[PDB]
Amino acid sequence: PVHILAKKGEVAERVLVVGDPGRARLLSTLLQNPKLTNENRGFLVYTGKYNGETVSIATHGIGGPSIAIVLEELAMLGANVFIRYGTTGALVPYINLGEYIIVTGASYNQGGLFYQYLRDNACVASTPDFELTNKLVTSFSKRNLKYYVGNVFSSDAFYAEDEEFVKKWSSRGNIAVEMECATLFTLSKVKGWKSATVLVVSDNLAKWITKEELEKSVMDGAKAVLDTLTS
Amino acid sequence: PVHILAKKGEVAERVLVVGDPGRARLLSTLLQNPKLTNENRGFLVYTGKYNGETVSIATHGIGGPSIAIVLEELAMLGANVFIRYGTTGALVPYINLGEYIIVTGASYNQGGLFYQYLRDNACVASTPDFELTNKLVTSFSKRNLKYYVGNVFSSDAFYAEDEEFVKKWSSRGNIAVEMECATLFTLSKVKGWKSATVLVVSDNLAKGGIWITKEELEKSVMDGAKAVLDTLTS
Amino acid sequence: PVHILAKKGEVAERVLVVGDPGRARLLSTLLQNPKLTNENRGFLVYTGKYNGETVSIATHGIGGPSIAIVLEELAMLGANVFIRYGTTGALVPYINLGEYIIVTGASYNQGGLFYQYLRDNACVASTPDFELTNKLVTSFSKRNLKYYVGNVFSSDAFYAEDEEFVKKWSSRGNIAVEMECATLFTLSKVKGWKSATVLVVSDNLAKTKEELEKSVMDGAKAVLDTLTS
Amino acid sequence: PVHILAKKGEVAERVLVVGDPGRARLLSTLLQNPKLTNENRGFLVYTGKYNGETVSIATHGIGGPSIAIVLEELAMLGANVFIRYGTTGALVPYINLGEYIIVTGASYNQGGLFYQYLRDNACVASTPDFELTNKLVTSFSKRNLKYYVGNVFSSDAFYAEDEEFVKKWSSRGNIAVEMECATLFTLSKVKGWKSATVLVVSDNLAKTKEELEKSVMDGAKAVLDTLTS
Amino acid sequence: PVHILAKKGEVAERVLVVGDPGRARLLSTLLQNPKLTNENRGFLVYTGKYNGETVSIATHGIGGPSIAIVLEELAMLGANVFIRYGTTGALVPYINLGEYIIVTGASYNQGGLFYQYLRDNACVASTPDFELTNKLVTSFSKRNLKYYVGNVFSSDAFYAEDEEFVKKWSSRGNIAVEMECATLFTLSKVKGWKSATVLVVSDNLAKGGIWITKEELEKSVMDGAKAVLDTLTS
Amino acid sequence: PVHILAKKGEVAERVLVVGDPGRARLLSTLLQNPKLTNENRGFLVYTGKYNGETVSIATHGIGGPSIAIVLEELAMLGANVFIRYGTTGALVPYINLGEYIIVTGASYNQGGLFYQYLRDNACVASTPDFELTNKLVTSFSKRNLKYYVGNVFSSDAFYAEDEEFVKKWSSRGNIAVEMECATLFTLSKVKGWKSATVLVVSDNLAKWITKEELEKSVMDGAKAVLDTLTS
Repeated sequence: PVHILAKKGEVAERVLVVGDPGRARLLSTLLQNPKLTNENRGFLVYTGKYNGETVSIATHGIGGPSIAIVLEELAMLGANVFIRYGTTGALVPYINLGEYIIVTGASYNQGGLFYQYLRDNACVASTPDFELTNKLVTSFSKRNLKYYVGNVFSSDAFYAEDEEFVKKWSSRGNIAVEMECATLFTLSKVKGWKSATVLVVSDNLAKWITKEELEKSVMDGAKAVLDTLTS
Repeated sequence: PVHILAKKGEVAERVLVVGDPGRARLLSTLLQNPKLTNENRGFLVYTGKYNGETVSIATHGIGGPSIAIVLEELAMLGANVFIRYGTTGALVPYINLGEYIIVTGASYNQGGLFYQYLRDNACVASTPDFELTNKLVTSFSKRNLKYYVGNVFSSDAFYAEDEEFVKKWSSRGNIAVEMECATLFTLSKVKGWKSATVLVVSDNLAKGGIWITKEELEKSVMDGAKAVLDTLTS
Repeated sequence: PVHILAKKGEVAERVLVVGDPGRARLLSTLLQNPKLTNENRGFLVYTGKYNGETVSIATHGIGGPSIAIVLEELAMLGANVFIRYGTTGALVPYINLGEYIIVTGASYNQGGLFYQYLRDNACVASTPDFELTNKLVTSFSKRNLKYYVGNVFSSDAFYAEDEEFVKKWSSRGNIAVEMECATLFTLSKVKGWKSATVLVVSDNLAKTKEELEKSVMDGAKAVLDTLTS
Repeated sequence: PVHILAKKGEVAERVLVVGDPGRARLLSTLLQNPKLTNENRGFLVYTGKYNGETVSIATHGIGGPSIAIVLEELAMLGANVFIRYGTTGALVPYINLGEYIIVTGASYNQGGLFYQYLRDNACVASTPDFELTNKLVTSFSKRNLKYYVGNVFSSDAFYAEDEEFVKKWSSRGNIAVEMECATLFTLSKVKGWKSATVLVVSDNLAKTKEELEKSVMDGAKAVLDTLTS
Repeated sequence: PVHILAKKGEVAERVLVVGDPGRARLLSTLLQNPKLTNENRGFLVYTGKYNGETVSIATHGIGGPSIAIVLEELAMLGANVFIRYGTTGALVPYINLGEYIIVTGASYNQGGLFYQYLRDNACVASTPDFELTNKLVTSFSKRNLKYYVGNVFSSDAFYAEDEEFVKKWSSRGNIAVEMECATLFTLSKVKGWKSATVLVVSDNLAKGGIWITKEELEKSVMDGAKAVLDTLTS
Repeated sequence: PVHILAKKGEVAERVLVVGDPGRARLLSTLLQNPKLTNENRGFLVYTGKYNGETVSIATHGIGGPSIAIVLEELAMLGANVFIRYGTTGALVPYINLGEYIIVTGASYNQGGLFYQYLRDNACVASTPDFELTNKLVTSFSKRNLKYYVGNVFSSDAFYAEDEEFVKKWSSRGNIAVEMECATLFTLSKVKGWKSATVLVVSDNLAKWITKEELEKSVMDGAKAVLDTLTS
């Protein structure tokens, strides 16, 4: 590896990946005896225990290219189970802020990364591991957390303009929008890794919350994700 | 509806769709008082009772263009829950004939039908209804049937040649190949229908030697059908 | 062949293909001593004689994927000449219902089937066999049938929406729309089969049952003449 | 028109188009009282009579972009019937140098010109006018000229490398390769022009100057007959 | 070489390529002892002296397919430095007729010629030789000629209709439109040739009212030509 | 903005963007009175003076999606001149480690980000600002720095496998490989920003160096870039 400078044995098999470095650190406090195993290029990687199991919490930055690089290196260091945990903008009105979304599939625009990996333009099903996603569902319900199940659209251009964004993607079976799921799912399915994703709705593009309520929402969801990784 | 000619209220909200009209007829015998509600253009459709619940079994033919037409007209006639039941060929050497595959997504080569519907080449997630697929899983394990869970590649060219067919598709997360799932899944997400699929392994491209007998297969078809009908009428 | 379970030699070298099983059975009435050589998966195939030639009438269902499968297996059974006969919707106001359209080429949207067969996205000329199409012209000319010669658009999504459908495809040199010609022609070109197509206009997207019936039947006779021409 | 500076009415309604300026001048010798109606940018255009009809002979240079520009402006000048006459390389071993190929369709690779005109990537049927191609058949038949009927591949890169060129395009139903047919046909279909094409085989990619010359000239006479048919 | 029929050593290493054969002839008069080295298929090629240095002026016709053929045969005959000189239409309202545009890159709709050469649809950087373009800049400012520097869109369809043509291409960093630069630039990078381009604004699509006189333009053509020839022979 | 939390007036018009947060900080010492104006999501943004001018040094992370987001927000805060400064792998043998590459164009694979921004698949010329790139050249030469001028290929999948990588991209006019230039150039040309790029060769895929020599190389190049931004 060349971005994640941790050494083999400092990265657990089970990994909770987040886009923000500040969140990884913040969430590292939910672990027993948290240890910073990397900080190169800003990709903070924490390792510790939870429910008598070794778990890592890594940063993947923003975008397909970035997370693809982080997954590849975490895997080279032993990781083979990934659960992305982030925030997202909902594409449907009936979903409120602070509630969660367990991802079942990712729509995406063809090209770049996908072309380079898939070697052609075929639309390979971009889905998470079935077992692991069901385990996520069981966890969130066990903790009485309000969650919705559906596909998301993984966008590459946050600021690109599209006058029909919400209608287009919502009418295409997508209930929210983020940026890494398509790369995570497809890359996982190719490399043989088990992956899933849970998102915190921080905005509704089709229809508010305090910073406290949100972090509380992020915290509750994290315990559910961490439970699943060690279940 | 110009292909399926059924009157008002002949098609049920829940529908088991198969490609073979013969299988549709054969499976209609598991229902109570099965009545033929359409036979136009060869698309046999039966409506009957199962566990005291009303369901329909319809023929969709082969290929996306065909199943799209059948699904669109069926929904027009009142259907909104579809469970495709058909045959497939495994792409992994660890799956035996007669066993079942519960579809979790569908890969596909874009263009054709998708372009006309999506108005562009975006790769929209082609997945089945999450809940419904779980019901099928519960149903199949409750009837102690051996099944695997994963994605399938929906081919449009049965006889097209590809020297790397198996390694390509199985390395892309697909454990089997069939021809209708991508269209069913994607079309469903757009129109708002609840769909899912269960396939019976009739061949294995990762081992083209083993084989199944007429009765062994048909027995394997009947078994799965009951599980599927339990789900549709649960 | 896993779909068309006809015996080898039980399928004529010359075949008239139609999308609906009902029509294949109805048109078999035009053969001498018609025999059902297959009924698997609803794909009815009848084999008999017309004039001094053995001829088959096969069903291909709806859609490129369906007709490709049928074409492939009929060939493995000895078929090398195919003439598709079906219904279609005109894209121009000057063609009346019941009139015929002799197909000269097919427009299509880049697709999986073409990609799987062609291996890339080239726009290969999707045309019928030149001689066969001219013989059809001669045949429909002899029986004094009103026909128009032109290209059609092979749609893959019957119910897909497009507010400019008629204008877009008619200004692109297409006078009608159906669903199997592009697959037929192109596959035929790559495989070496001689193929052609004549359609009966059952609708005009720009503008009686006996009206059609007789139209269908008369057309079939004209086609069978050509097949045994 | 900024390229073909011919006066309106100085271009016949029927036009024979060739890629090389030398040939257009050489074939004008076949017209009655030939007049040079344009020579701008090297695009020589001659107008005269053949039989009882006014006919023009225009140059289009090499490549889709070039012939589209010429076709567009000739039309703005009154042309609606175009017959391209050029050289070509066979993709099959059974066609001899000097023999002719009457074009039935053109295969092409998705491109800018097609995209700019069609507005999307659909594979629109790129074929000649059915009647015009049959008249050419009749004409080359009367003058007893050996011709073959089929599709060609319109390449955009003469020197682009492809170790499987011959096999790829010949197994896709193409018996020859040239560079302007696809543009001609498709543009003609969208614009409403009647177009056709006959090529003289000057090379075989699978297998005397007077040999060709006479071949060229004889072909031109056959084409002019058709143009004034 | 089947299009350009010149003997051994008739084409010079440095070459000024124009699309119009007439302009090629007209510009050959600025050379010393200009000799016609080819006229086959209308592609006039002249070889002569400028500032005691040997250069050639060749015709390439209209469009990428055409210029590709001419460039490939010329290089075969010994050429390896190309400077295209032609006309263009501005896409910005601040550029007047008779002024010049020194090309820094070329936009294009993929497919056709590019696919056959690149073997796929990657968008390879279509740029001119950096050094050579700077020489042209020095040359033009040294002759006090008004010029702008930027990218151009290489169209394959002169008469294709587009209701948003100008705003689309000018909003994408293109200050003009022509038909050959993309092919020249991209082909050059692949074969290893040194290329560049200078265009004379003969029209402005952001203001289709103003206009230039025959002599005013030809004078503007001759002026730029000298600057270009200084560069090729420097 | 939502990623770069700096306030309007804390981001200069002139900006030196780098992929690594640690480099931005390291390079901030070349400024007069450096001030950290943002650290949200790990995108460190420093502002200070150089040659009597206000300059910012920002982090853009890895990948088109990431840098596109950072440019968009820096611009919303006043930035309109960007010079990317990073490391790269050379595609040609004659270039040695530690030497520099002034970028004149970026090749890229179609799709994603480009499709979303350009609204179609056209290959828009992805080039830097002509003036600014020449000024970069003048700077590097004024400091006797060994540099090469050419196009680079902006890859989206660092770990994607391609057996013909080097031959393919080198024979296509590219002398090096990185990941952000195509997005930077094209996005700049559309938004009206003036951009350029200079790269440090840290590897040669077609044919070594110490960490000291490299940082020394990174430092020398930075002074040249900073000179250009204030020239």
